[PDB]
Amino acid sequence: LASINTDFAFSLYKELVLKNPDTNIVFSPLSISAALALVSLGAKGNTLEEILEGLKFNLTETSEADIHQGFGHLLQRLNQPKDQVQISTGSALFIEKRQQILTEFQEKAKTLYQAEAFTADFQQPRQAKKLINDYVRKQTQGMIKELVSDLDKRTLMVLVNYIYFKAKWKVPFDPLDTFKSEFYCGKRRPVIVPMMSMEDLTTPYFRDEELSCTVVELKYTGNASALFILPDQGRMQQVEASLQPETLRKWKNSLKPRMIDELHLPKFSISTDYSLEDVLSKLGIREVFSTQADLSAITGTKDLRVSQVVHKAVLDVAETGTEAAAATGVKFVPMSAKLYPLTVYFNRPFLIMIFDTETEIAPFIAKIANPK
Repeated sequence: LASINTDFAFSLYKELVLKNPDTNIVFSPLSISAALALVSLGAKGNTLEEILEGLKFNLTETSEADIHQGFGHLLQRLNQPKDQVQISTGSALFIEKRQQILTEFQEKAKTLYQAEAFTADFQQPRQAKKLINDYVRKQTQGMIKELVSDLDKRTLMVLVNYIYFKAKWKVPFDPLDTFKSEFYCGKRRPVIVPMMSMEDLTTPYFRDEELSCTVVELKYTGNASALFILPDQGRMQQVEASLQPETLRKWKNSLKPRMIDELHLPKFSISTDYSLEDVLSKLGIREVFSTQADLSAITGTKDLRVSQVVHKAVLDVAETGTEAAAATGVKFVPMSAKLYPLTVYFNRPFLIMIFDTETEIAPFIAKIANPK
């Protein structure tokens, strides 16, 4: 399941980069997969089959029922605060007023995914826009306030999906060590950003000479970790091309505790909005969006199809973990005698993957092209 989801993650990543070159990317392969699996609960025939296979499942080896129990158990576990890690996630369907939603589907949606399907009047855009955003504002207790822009009048169905998280570093950054540093973003003008830094960090490290990148794992205090991949100068495109579950397995097998004499990591809060129909079509999920959609297990008719899939991911990196630390005064920084210090400075584009350590599923995958 971890491997299936990771394969989906990297497939999606590549399609997203192709769409948006040289830009920050942040998404959840976990939450996106869960939202699409929620739709597959109401699908049948080739509509159903294409969703599950686009998610990288092999249906000769895996049951549709196991797929829903799989994401089901995981999501029931994750939004629950445990050891100071909270991965907050949710999905919802909004269906045009003309159509009825079957109680059977709604019961399964709540049971398996803690999700609901609501009626919306899309013929009145501002009203439907407000209904969706109000729901997500309530659900996230203010964390996401305006998930959706101007929706088309002809919308039959929008699938809505979000993720954000809170966690604390095993080794926090001292906010007094945060300083303004240049990030080499390849822009016309220099880009100066808040740079966190620490010294004498013992953390898992791997220098990958084949792929010309450095891999540093930073642990959170709970069952979670952040993997930071820094391609060598010039080597981002090649590292992006090499992303496959096998490469990730290699990195994870090859990590060893190392003493990093100085670490520089940008402090940032990046949120993204994706309308995912195009990239999902490129992954072979197509019928669900088409006139040939079978969503008869949602409506009891063949009139429904997914019009939009909206995904918002928020990733924060700061001194305490996801949360910024308050700073007072001025710190004296003495130069070390240290002769051949190991330094790792994330001041050019890098990639991040956040892992649930119990399963190795990645709630977040990101490329930080510019953290400003």
